[PDB]
Amino acid sequence: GLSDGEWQQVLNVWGKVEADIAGHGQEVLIRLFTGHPETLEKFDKFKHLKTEAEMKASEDLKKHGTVVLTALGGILKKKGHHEAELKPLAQSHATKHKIPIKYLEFISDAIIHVLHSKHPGDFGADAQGAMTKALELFRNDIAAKYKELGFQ
Ligand code: HEM
Repeated sequence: GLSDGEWQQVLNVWGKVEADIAGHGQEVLIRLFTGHPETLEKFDKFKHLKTEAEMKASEDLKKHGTVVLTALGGILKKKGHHEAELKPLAQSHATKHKIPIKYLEFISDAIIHVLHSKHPGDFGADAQGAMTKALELFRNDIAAKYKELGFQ
């Protein structure tokens, strides 16, 4: 649960992502895959990528980065009222993609990392705190649906 002050910070930070959604999306996925190579194995269409150069040169990775961040952004803009938006994602990720919640933790931290990297000195403590809380909320609501499904 975030205050309106914190949501305002979240959506302000998100304005940065939206000025270049593909670049941000790409770098988030690269940070995930290089930081936690086991995550790469969940994507049959990215598992072929072995090097970060190949990742960087992949237009399809950028495209998926756009899909992922577009979805997260739509969820963030709901300011916590995202049951309708989140439920199909939780279901697809638990039942089809089989993504354990740990990996959602991974990508959460990766987003924080990328924002600092692309906006050094421009991602303040208050903004990081708000964004972190937002991603925790997201994760926690997914986790609840995972439990429902008995998914580990
Ligand atoms: C902020 C977190 C995430 C968001 C917003 C998100 C969103 C999405 C969306 C919208 C899709 C396409 C629709 C669907 O299949 O449901 C998708 C597909 C997929 N996602 Fe996620 N995702 C997230 C995190 C992750 C993570 C951390 C992993 C794995 C480590 C992952 C693995 C996959 C896979 C394997 C697909 C199918 C890709 C394909 O074959 O086209 N997702 N995701």
